[PDB]
Amino acid sequence: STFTNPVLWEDHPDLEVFRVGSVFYYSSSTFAYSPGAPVLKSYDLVHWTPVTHSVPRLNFGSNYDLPSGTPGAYVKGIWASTLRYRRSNDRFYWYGCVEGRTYLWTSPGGNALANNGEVPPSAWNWQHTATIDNCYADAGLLIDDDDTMYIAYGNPTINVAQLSPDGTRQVRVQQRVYAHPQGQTVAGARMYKIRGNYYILVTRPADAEYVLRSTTGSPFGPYEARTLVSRIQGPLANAGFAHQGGIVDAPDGTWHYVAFMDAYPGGRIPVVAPLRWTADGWPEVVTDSQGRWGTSYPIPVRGAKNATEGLASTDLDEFRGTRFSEHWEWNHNPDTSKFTLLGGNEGGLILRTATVTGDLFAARNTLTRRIAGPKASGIFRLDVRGMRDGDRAGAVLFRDRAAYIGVWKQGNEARIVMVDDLRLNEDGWRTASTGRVAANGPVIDTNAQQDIWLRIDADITPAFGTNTERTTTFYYSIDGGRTYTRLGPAFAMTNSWRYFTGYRFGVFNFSTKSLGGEVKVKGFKMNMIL
Repeated sequence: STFTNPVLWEDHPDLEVFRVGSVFYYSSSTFAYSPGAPVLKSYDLVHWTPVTHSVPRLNFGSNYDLPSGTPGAYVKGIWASTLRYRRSNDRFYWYGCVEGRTYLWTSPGGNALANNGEVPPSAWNWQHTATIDNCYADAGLLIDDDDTMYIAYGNPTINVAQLSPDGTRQVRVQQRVYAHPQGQTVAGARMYKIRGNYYILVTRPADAEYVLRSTTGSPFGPYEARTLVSRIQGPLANAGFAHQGGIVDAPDGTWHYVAFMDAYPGGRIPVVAPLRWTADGWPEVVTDSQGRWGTSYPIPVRGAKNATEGLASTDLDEFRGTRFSEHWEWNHNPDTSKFTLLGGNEGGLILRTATVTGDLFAARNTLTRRIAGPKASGIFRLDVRGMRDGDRAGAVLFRDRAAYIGVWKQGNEARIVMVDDLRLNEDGWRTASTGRVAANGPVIDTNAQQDIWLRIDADITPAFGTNTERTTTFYYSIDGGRTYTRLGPAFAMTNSWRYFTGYRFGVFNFSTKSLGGEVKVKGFKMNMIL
C-alpha cells in the first residue's frame, strides 16, 4: 500500500496540518476569495476532501465587499494563517493577520475529541471571536500540553506571543527568538510541542525549510536551527522547491512532513514525505535512494477509513440544497441579495447582475473553484434567457491574466463571445485591460439560451521557472452538451507567482448598463483530461 506525490493537485497554499484522533486536518490561505481559510480532511494524509471554511464571510474591511472596483482587496486578505483544535473546550481556533490586525474565528467541534476526531457536518459554526491589534504575520498557533496558547510569528525574524486563557488577548511576547545568522529572511512559522520540547518550522523563501528547537526548553526559546530541506529535488519538475508546510504524527507514532510546491500556473500543491527522528531529537526527511523527495512512499496510515464526503472535486454539482459545496468561493464577498440557491433535488443557482461596470475585475458575484491538475476541463451549464440589455455572463478562466467564453446581450441580440486580454497590473492590482473580443460565435435564439454549455479545457502542467506558457481553449455546446464547438484562439497563461492564487474556473454575470438581469447556473462538472 503506497501513494504518489503530489497528494492533491489543487491550489491549497500555506498549509497548517494536525491530527485529532483518526482524522488529519489541513488549513490553507485564500487572499480575497470568500469564504476564506478552507479546512480539508483526510484519514491517511493522502486523500483529502474540503469540509468547511474558517471564515464564512471576510470581515476585514469594506474593501472586501468590492464596493468600487480594483484594486479592491485583490491579493490582500488571508495570507499564511493558523488553525488548531482545542480539546479542553472542544473548539477550533483559526488566527490570521489581515492588513495589520489578527482576527480570531472559532467553531465548536461537535465533541470531536471523543469521536476519534470526527466533526459532524452540521456542527461547524464559525463566528468572529476576537480581533487582536498586533500583526501576527505568518502565525503558527500552538495549544501547549498545559492548555496555554502561544503564537509564533514574524518575517524576517521570529517572535513568540503568549495569549490569555480564552485566546483573545496577548499577555506576553518575546521578540526575536530566532534570526537567521546571515540576515536572510525566514517566515512561515508552524509551532509544535513534541517529546517535551518546543519546535518551530520556518521557511527560507522559497527553497528551504528549517526546523528550530528551543535551547532552554521554554516556548520563548531562544531557538537553534537545523536544515530540514534545502533545494531538495523532486517529486515534480518545473514547480520550484518543496518548502513551507508543517509536520504531523500518525496514530501509530510515525511522523510526516507535508510541504507544498510552486506548481504554477496551477498554483501551490501539497507533497508528503516520511520523517525520522535522530537519537538526539531532530527530525529529518526520508528521501528516496537518490536523496530526492520521493515520487511515492508507503501509505501513512494503513487500513484508513473511507470517504463519503459528499461531493468530490470531479462530481457533478447541480447546486442541490441551500448551501454551496465546500469547493466554491466567490471573488471577494458576494452581494447576498443578488444570488439565490433555489435548493431541492432540482437545485440551480440564480445569479442576478450585482454590479454595473465594463470591467470584469470590478464585478461582484463571480463564483470560482480550483482547477485539478495536471489538466482538467470545467463545464458550466446555463439558462441565460433572463439576461437584459448590456449583460455579460460566462465561464471564465479567472486570475490576474484572464479569458472567458460567454454571452453578451445587446438590445435583443444574445451572442456567444470569447474574450481575452483581461489583465490586472501586478504593481498595485488596478485594472490594466478590460478585455478584447477575440472571436464571435453565433447569435443564439431563446431555445439555445435555455440550455447553453460553456467549456474550458485548461492545462496547468507546471511551468514555473521555464520559458513556456501553458494554454487553455474554450468551447460551447447548444445541442444539450452532445457536441462542442471550439471558439477563439488558444489562451496563453501566466507563470507569474505574484497574484499567489492559481488559475481557477469561474462563472460571472454583470451588466454594463444597469441591474435587473439574471442567469441561472444549472450545474458544473470538472472532467480530468487524460
